[PDB]
Amino acid sequence: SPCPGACVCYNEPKVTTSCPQQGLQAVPTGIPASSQRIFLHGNRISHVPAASFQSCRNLTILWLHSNALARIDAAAFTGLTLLEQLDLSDNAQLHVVDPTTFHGLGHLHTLHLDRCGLRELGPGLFRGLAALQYLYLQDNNLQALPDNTFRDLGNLTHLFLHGNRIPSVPEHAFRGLHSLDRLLLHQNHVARVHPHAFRDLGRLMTLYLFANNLSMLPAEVLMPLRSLQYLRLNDNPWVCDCRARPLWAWLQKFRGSSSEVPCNLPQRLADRDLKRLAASDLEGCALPKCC
Ligand SMILES: *[C@@H]1O[C@H](CO)[C@@H](O)[C@H](O)[C@H]1NC(C)=O
Ligand SMILES: *[C@@H]1O[C@H](CO)[C@@H](O)[C@H](O)[C@H]1NC(C)=O
Ligand SMILES: *[C@@H]1O[C@H](CO)[C@@H](O)[C@H](O)[C@H]1NC(C)=O
Ligand SMILES: [Cl-]
Ligand SMILES: [Cl-]
Repeated sequence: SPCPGACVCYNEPKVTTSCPQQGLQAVPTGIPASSQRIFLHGNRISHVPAASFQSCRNLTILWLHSNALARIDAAAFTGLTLLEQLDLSDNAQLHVVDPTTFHGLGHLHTLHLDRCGLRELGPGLFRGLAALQYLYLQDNNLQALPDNTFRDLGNLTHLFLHGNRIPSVPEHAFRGLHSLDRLLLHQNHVARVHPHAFRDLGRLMTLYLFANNLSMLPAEVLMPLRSLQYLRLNDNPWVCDCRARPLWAWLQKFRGSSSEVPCNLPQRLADRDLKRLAASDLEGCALPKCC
């Protein structure tokens, strides 16, 4: 009932404890348990100990973005069964989130983890988040996209993975993402995508793969994308020879909107758009399956 010194407390529209840009070193004590929204963004909170908000059982929105988060306890968010929105973004030194941290958050809808310097996504990190719809993981330091990382995210519609260093996409990286509408994998180091990586992405409408390291792409990887409407493949070292014929054939039938597919090789077809090429331009080689 009394508001912490660095905070503003009001009841409408939701019970809110707001303490942004107050130079707070840690989570302020005495936050009203009736709080539905807590805003602690813009401080210098470095650690989030266990049960830091356990008394706030009605908490649905928690902002911790733009702090100095270096360590989050695995039980930091226990008791927050009604939490819908969690923001931990803009904490470039966070590096690693404990795989148990998000467990039990069955009402979570949006999870902001953009710019957190995340080195990896540990096993079971997004386990049981069946209500999650928006997952922000851009501008981190990811080096892998392990199988079944998002297996339980059946309600996920937006997945942001751009601005990382993911080298490849394995077969079961995106298994279970039946509701996925937009998938942003641009500005990574993707050198190869498994032929069946997008098997469950039949409702996907937007796929960004530009600014990667793709020289070739099996046409079978695009086949499950029945609902695709937007595709970006530019800024990739595409090799426009015989190996590009399957991808070429698919692009000729694609009724959606695709970007340029710039040929890096051969020298003759440099920066020509692959989809705008004739079939005759795609003969001969320039190790692949057709040479
Ligand atoms: C949560 O909200 C309900 C309904 O308004 C209320 O009865 C309960 O006391 C609240 N919990 C806390 C910890 O304030
Ligand atoms: C997924 O969303 C739909 C509607 O948006 C909802 O009816 C359903 O309960 C959600 N699934 C889960 C597991 O929360
Ligand atoms: C693309 O990936 C290959 C390995 O598959 C690697 O040798 C090459 O350096 C990468 N290119 C860039 C620009 O990183
Ligand atoms: Cl400080
Ligand atoms: Cl399945």
